[PDB]
Amino acid sequence: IHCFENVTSIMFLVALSEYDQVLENRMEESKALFRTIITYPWFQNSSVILFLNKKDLLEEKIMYSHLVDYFPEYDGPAQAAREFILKMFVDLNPDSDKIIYSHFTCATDTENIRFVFAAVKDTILQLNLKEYNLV
Repeated sequence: IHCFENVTSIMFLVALSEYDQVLENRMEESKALFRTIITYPWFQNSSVILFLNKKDLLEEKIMYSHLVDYFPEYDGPAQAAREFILKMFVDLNPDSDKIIYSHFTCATDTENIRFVFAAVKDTILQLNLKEYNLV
């Protein structure tokens, strides 16, 4: 009964650090069931926007379980894991009729009394420290 002609926006959450629990490569199964949605006949629209949360589960799930444990494609020199998840999810639609907007909802994204600005301030502190060298 969920009938509506124009859509132009639907929002499903694609989890970012849930790529290890299958008995076969459940993240590849999710990315393969990504194909029957955004290239469907009456789901054909302007664009679709996908939210990838749990970004702070990256450093706590990339060390003991590296990204190549189930995906034999990642060959980068870590944010490269989530960038590779984004690339493997955006290289699915074989048409530029649907531009894909990708948003990485972090966990520090519900309170902004300079809080994300404080993380930026610590990052400028580290990136200003690393400019120095043993002269």
